[PDB]
This record gives sequence, C-alpha cells and structure tokens, in this order.
Amino acid sequence: HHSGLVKMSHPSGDVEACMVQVTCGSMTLNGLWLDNTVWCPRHVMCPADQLSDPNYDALLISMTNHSFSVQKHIGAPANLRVVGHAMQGTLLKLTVDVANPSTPAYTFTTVKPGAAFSVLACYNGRPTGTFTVVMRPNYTIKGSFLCGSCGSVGYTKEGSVINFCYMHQMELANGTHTGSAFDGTMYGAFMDKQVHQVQLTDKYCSVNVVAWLYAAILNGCAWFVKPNRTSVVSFNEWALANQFTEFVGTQSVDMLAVKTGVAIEQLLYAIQQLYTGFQGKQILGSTMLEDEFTPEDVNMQIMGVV
Amino acid sequence: HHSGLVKMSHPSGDVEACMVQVTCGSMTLNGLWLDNTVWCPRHVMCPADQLSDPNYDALLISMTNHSFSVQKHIGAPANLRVVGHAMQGTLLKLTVDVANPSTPAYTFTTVKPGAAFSVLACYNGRPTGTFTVVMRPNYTIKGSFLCGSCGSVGYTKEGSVINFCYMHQMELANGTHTGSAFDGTMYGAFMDKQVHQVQLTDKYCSVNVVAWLYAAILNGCAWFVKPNRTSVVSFNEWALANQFTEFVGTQSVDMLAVKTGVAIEQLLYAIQQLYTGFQGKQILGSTMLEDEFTPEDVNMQIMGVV
Ligand SMILES: *[C@H](O)[C@H](C[C@@H]1CCNC1=O)NC(=O)[C@H](CC(C)C)NC(=O)OC[C@@H]1CCC(=O)N1CCc1ccccc1
Repeated sequence: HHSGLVKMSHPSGDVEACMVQVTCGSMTLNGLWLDNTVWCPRHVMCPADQLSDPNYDALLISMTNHSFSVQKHIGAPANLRVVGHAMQGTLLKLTVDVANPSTPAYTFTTVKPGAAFSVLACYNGRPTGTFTVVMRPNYTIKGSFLCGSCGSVGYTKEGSVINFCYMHQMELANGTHTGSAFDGTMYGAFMDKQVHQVQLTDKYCSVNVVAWLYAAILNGCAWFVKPNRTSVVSFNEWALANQFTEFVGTQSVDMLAVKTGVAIEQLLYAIQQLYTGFQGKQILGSTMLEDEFTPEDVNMQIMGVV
Repeated sequence: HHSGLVKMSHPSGDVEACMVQVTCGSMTLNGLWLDNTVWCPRHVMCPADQLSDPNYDALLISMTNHSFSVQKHIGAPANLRVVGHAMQGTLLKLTVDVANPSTPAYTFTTVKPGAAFSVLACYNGRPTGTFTVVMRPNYTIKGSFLCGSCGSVGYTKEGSVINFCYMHQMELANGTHTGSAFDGTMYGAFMDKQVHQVQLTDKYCSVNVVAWLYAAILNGCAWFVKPNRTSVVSFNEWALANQFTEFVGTQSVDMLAVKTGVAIEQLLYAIQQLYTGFQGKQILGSTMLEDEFTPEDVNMQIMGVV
C-alpha cells in the first residue's frame, strides 16, 4: 500500500522568470532578478585562486557597476545594465535600470529546521530542475547541486506570494549543502569561504516524524499505536539525550490528531519505542523513522487541506 | 582584579530617533519608523479579549488606514498619517505619508545563538533604557521588558550601519523574552499568541565560554590552563552530552588565541574540567562558567580591536 506521499515542490514557473546569469571577473553564477534588484552570492567577485580567504570588503571596493554582466537567457532574453552595487552579508545586491516585468508577489523569509521548501536548481542562469528539501537541524540541506549551481534559489509559497528563503552557496564535506537567507546571513554557523568547516550534528525532526506516523494511520497502518502516552515535556527531555529535536506542536499537527483520533502523546510514546527498533515490522514501507515530510505535507497531500 | 568587561551597548541616539507609538483601537505599543514605513507587532490589531487565538488575516482585512494612530514623541513631535497597511509574518508594515528625516543607514539581519545585540526598551513610543543581551540557544533573551514594551527593538552596528535584528513580542513562563526578526519570523518555534508554549532547553554557549576564559588569561588568571588539549571534534561530542552548544571557531576567537598564546583546544579541555567544578577556585570573580560575553566583546573591550 502506497502512502500517497511524494516529495512535492511548488510549480516553478514564477521563479523561472526571475533567474539570470551574473558574471564578474572570472566567475559566473546565477542571480535572482526582482523589481530593480539582482541578488547573487558575493563570491562571484572572488578570483578562483583566492576562495579560501577572500577580503570581500576590498573586492567590493574594487568593483564598479560595469564590473557585473547580468543576462536573462530564459524567455525574452535581456542584458541588464547595472547602475548600483552593494553587499549585504554574503549576498550582492545589484541595482539594474529595468524592473523585472515578471516580478511575482514576494517576500523574504528565513526557513527553520524541519520546514520544507522548494529549490529551483539553475546553471548559467538556466533552470534545470526542481526538488524539495527540509532544512535540517544543523542548517544544511540534502540537496543536489553541482559546480555552477550557486545562486540557485529556495522558496515557499503562501497563496500567490513567493517567500524566498534560500540562495545556494556551498557543499560541505559530507555531501550536504548550505546557503544564505536573503538578509545575507548564512544558515547556521557556516561561512562563505572555501575551507573545511565544523559541521554540527544532525537530529531527527520530531514534529515531522509525528506527521509521518499520522500519515501511516491515515493509510490504515496503526500497529504502533497503543494507549500508552508520553507527555510533550517528558518527550523533550528524552529527545535531548537521543538525537531528536524537541517537539513543538502546531495547528497542523492538531488537525491530524483530530482527523485520526490519535493523540500526539501516543505518537511520542510510539517514537520512543520505534527508535529502539521496528522489531521486524514496517511502517509505510520503511524500517526506519522518516522525518522528511511535514505536518503541512500530510494535511495537504492526504487530506487536501492547506 | 576587575576584568575590564562590562555589558556594553551601542550608543542609542540613532535608533531613539526612529521610535514611535502605534495605537489601534484600545491597544498601544511601539513601532520603528524608517523611510516611509512603520514596523510594529501585528498583535496591536487584536482586542485584549482575543489574544489567545487571533485570526490575524481577518483582523488585517477589517482594518483601514484610519485604524492606526502613529505618533513621534521624542524630538520634534509629529502625528503620522497611515496611507497603507500590510502584514509580514508577525509584523505590520504601515506606510506613512512622511519619510523619517532621521532614518539612519540600516539593514535587516537575523541574529544567531550566542551573538550579542543592543536593545532599546521603549514604552508609549518613548525610549526608557538600553541594555545588551546574547541570543540564547533556545531563541530567547534574558531581557527586562514590562507591559507596553512590545515593539522595542534590538540591533547591531557595523560602521555607521544599524543592523536591526529584533522586535520585542512576548515574555515566556520562565521570565525570558522573545520576538521577531524584521522578515516577520519569530525567533525559534514561538508563535505570537497568548497561550502556553513549549520552552526548549537552554544551553551554555561554548564559543562565549571560550571567549571568557581568554579574557581571564588576558587579565593574568590562567591557573586552569594545562598542556592537555581536547580537539574540536571530541569537544563537540562531549558538548551534546553536557548541555553545551557545539563549538565553531571564528577569526575573532583565533585572534584571542594568538594574543594569549593559548590554543582553543587547551580551553576546550579546561571547560570539560571546570564544568565538573571549580574546586573552590574563582575565575574573574566567578565560581561558574560565564557565556554572556562574545569573542568580539573580549577583543573590543580588552584589546580595543573592532
Ligand atoms: C507587549 O507589550 C507584551 C510584552 C510582554 C508583557 C509582559 N512582559 C513582556 O515582555 N507582550 C504581550 O503582551 C504578549 C502578546 C502576545 C504575543 C499576543 N503576551 C505575552 O507576553 O504574554 C506573557 C504571558 C505571561 C507568561 C506567559 O506564558 N504568558 C503567555 C500566556 C500564558 C500561557 C500559559 C500559561 C501562562 C501564561
């Protein structure tokens, strides 16, 4: 029996119309053109043989408006004249003389651990694929990014409003990925320098494991549900010692509890038991806990509720 | 011997000139006036009788520009006419007919656990005090806020640029505080609703304990330094077992290591030993580890390095 869950991304057309190529010096990558602004990673300014220890303040000083070449290849091609340049954290903010006529309604937001967002993977200003990821508790994502992908963007959507939350910057030693928010901060404690960096431990996202167990119940799979319960406070004490995030309930989780008649505290108890082993059984085709589906994913994909 | 460390805030004058009072119906709090925008917490729209589960989308639709009353009290008083209103996350963005003539150079940024920022505490649009806090690992601050303080702002400063990072929203059960970033997200998993919320465990901020031990050494207090070392990898495994954040070194910590001649790993070992007990001894007047001073504080206040 199939769960009815897939890795679901937003439709990407609105964001496709905002992608451009940015070239500076010897480097090229992707940028995001919104209104009269093009956003891109600041390491486009770095000579390839200095990415280990750049002085970004000095690099920026050394640039003029004409140092940046901005090209839209998709749809109606365009070359955008840069009339101002600025740095915000790890991003460049290039002002251009033409407002993107396809700018969608949008905001900038930061994504939190356990939350899902959609990525539009781009190369040379050309979108090539889309996928969805969950921000991990150690502020990496398990993405799929190759050389030239920097400046690819991640986003959520509320109604018709695109909430941009991620701009790709780098790949870590363990194959995971991280990037910037559009306030210019890197996620987590990472820095946009080409050096090996301390990686924090990952954890299971407890809220998402609960959502997945609710998805199992919604599919008729509930052998792991017992009358036994673990309080949220007791679970969160246990989580600290056992590689789980602390559980914080939400209206989305509550909706799943009401629809199934299974209390959150029953599933917190179940998680504690399942973490010691599934004992030969499967849940939705898995023998390990799944934390890559959110409560919102389960509500939307199984119940049609947004 | 006094360490030379105090809790140091930025001079507040530039931010004082941006504070206003925002009133909606019978609710009032503070806002931040930059250019033609006033930022404030969206719960100013909520009747005191409905704060437990507000329908903020419906509340926003019910408002008109005339629903909001904005006054500047400090300096040259002004009554500011609202000409547009919108909501971003947990903040309102009110457009006013006058641009703040004292708008400083500014950006919006998010602050990370362990980082310090300055707070300007305001009541009824009038600044009353300033203090500094570190963002705790559980995304609370140990502040000093009473009824009417919402909309008080926190910020850092780089050169002449004010980086706004915090707008005050709420007090938690244990007396700590939290708020929003100016992308409208609440810090942590918190929600701007008047209901009990799960409080995540706090942790010691390792990078700041290291800074404080370097401050001790700079002041001639180094009895806890041994040849013994703990690697960053080993310490971080220990940290997860002992309620400490994982350590991620920075250029600022590195400068302290060079100035004192003591390696980070020697202090990581010392922390492990001191956490089991100071053995009746004191460090900079303390019998417990201190994590409220950053590496930058130590560099700036003791060595004069910004
Ligand atoms: C805004 O000025 C004000 C600032 C508060 C007031 C006291 N000190 C502060 O820092 N903020 C609010 O009034 C909040 C409004 C929400 C965001 C809609 N509410 C708030 O801070 O409530 C605090 C109280 C006391 C401690 C606590 O837990 N709560 C929430 C309600 C509660 C739930 C369960 C158990 C006990 C209390």
